[PDB]
Amino acid sequence: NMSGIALSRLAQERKAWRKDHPFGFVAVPTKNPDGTMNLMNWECAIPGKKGTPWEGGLFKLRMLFKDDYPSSPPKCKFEPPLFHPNVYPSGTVCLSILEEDKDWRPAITIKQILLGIQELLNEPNIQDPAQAEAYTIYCQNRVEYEKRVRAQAKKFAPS
Repeated sequence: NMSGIALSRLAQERKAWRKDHPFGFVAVPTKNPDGTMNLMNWECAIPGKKGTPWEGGLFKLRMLFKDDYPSSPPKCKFEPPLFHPNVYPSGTVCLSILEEDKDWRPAITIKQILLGIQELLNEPNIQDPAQAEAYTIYCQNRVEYEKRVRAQAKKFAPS
């Protein structure tokens, strides 16, 4: 419908992704009950970065687009929610590029988003806490922090 602009961009994104993407990353649209392809809801997976405490884990994330996309950024949500200073308890990611009033630009691609999030994993934004627990531990006890993360990466290790 009025979603023509969004769908059109979303199809370009899908196409470009298939064409080329980062190793280990996953990004695929969901299927409507009717076996059809729902371009407004993607299921993604981000691999923990090598040489970090996230290393080895495969973190599943859901990307939800609005009718006005790309005017607005998608909503990114970890399923299940991750322990991290910038991830709300709902699993929603707190990241400047994901905010219209902030750093979001219509030209930003899905790949960039995913890479941005991955990057965020090992480089928390202490200035913008989304959750009490992870933020406290991070500040109060780095050691315990990495410990929690490790256990986490381990819990989300792909077969």
